[PDB]
Amino acid sequence: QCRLRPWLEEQIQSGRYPGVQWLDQSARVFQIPWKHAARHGWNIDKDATLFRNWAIHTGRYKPGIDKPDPKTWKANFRCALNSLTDVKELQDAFRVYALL
DNA sequence: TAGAAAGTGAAAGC
DNA sequence: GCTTTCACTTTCTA
Repeated sequence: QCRLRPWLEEQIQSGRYPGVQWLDQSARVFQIPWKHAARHGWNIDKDATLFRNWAIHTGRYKPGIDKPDPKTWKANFRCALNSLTDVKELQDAFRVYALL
């Protein structure tokens, strides 16, 4: 309910993170936007929200008290996601995963 | 074109 | 149940 997989599965379905969405509802496949922060269009508030929320959710980021750290948010999220043994990255700017 | 700023997996950490 | 660190590897933009 508050672990990465149920939390992510929930974030996906919310449809509030633009770009985060299902590609197959029944094999449990979804994509996460993965824009490079060094890119021209990139901006903290539209490309790092999902990563940021994961930090808020796990207490790693407290808004107002901490200085933003999207690099860390991105890397923390990617290592927590990769640590899950019941999620797979389909190595086919996005990343595509399957909930097993 | 280039180095700085991102980004990365994997082992070590709590 | 993931987070941090580490020793490198990438993506940029101009």
